[PDB]
Amino acid sequence: DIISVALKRHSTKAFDASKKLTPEQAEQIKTLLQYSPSSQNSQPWHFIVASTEEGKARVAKSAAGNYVFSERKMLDASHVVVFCAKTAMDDVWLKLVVDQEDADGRFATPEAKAANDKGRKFTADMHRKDLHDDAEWMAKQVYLNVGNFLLGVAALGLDAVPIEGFDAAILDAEFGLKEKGYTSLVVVPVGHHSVEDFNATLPKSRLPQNITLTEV
Amino acid sequence: DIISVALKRHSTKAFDASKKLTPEQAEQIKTLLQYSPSSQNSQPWHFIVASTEEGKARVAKSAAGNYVFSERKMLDASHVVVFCAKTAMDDVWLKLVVDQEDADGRFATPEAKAANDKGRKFTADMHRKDLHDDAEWMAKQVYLNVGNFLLGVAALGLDAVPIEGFDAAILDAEFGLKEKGYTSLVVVPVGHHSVEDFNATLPKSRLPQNITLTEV
Ligand SMILES: Cc1cc2nc3c(=O)[nH]c(=O)nc-3n(C[C@H](O)[C@H](O)[C@H](O)COP(=O)(O)O)c2cc1C
Ligand SMILES: Cc1cc2nc3c(=O)[nH]c(=O)nc-3n(C[C@H](O)[C@H](O)[C@H](O)COP(=O)(O)O)c2cc1C
Repeated sequence: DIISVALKRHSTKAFDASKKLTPEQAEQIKTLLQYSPSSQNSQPWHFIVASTEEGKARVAKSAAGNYVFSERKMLDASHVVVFCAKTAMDDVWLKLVVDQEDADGRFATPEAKAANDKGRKFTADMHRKDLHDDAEWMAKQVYLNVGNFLLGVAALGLDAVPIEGFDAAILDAEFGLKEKGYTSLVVVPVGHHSVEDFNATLPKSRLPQNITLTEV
Repeated sequence: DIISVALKRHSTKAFDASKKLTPEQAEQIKTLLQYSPSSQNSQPWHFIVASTEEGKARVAKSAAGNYVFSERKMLDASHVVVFCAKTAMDDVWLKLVVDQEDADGRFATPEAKAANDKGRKFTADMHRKDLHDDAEWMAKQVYLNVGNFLLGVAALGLDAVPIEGFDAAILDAEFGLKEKGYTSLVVVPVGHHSVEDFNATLPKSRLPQNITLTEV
């Protein structure tokens, strides 16, 4: 029951480092990252999946200064996903996407492929050339991916925590992201919570719908 | 299982106007909106859930003329959700959130409540004063909610499509959002697809993980 999943999931504050994802689960989480929807299927993202001691430690360099409380979550979880956005939308990426759709069998005719490409270029250009908000627009798609991911990992019976509390400059530098064309946005440790996870037992809290939700 | 859901769900291109959500389903989609996570539990959002014909017509006004194909989808779906972000994170809202957390029993002591409020204020202030990205930060939380929602509604057996193809200035004006401190970001019609939904039977397409995903 997905509503049950949504109501029971929580942000894990402490992970049991001994409780790893199964091999299948580790593939499932990668599938969830890949299959998120995004505007124009633009998929403007890269993921770093850290599963080794060394790899997790590299990500954990970002939990410095104001962000030290994030460090243990990054080290102790089984798998840690760094969600990254492209820093600019380029035509090469646009072509990549449409060619992949063609390879996958989405276009019956050259005309259909060309109309798809034109539409995607129009939208991408509106953001980059006119609104000058392509970096934000791409970042929004990445956050959508995060939302899909958190629900999906809960539905697999896995714990996770989304983290904005990290130093993206440190994380980008550690992985050479800027030169590759990406920037780190959200870190999501995934695994199984320990008995020290005080948030596992605390009540969920949300604003009432009478504040947030209008029916018409 | 949730991976089946992720692999089978799609953006619906055409809705069967006769197929309405059940009352239970209409409550469930509200539950999904409310229970999404967000940075600091800041919940910087408002939802407009249009289920009457008049209501849906008000939302569909935003697509008139320039977003014709969008317009039809918003009219035909059972329930149409407008995802809105706050335009500023005011201290009233910060207090609302922490007081709600208190009401729900998340704090053992006044000290714990005060530390929570201080933390949230610090984050909000960093975005507003230093990063100059508070509107974007809130908008990102709203996109995360959308991601959660799309997977959740698919897992309920419902069809949907996320839509950026609408005129947010028009939608904002129609509902007086600017003065209320909100702006429209994404519209999500929800219901059941019709036989005209050509996308229901097309293969999904995503870039290969060898492009988008690095393991370490
Ligand atoms: C984008 C995002 C960033 C977050 N950053 C952090 C963080 O740095 N550290 C942390 O412990 N919790 C973090 N949280 C967890 C939130 O506090 C949490 O989602 C919210 O209080 C709702 O509780 P729940 O996730 O248990 O439903 C983050 C949440 C989101 C969605
Ligand atoms: C934020 C967002 C905005 C979108 N806007 C539109 C839109 O205005 N019209 C439309 O037909 N599809 C829209 N799409 C659907 C995407 O094209 C679709 O998600 C993508 O091609 C992946 O296909 P799937 O959703 O079937 O998995 C949007 C998707 C997202 C995530």
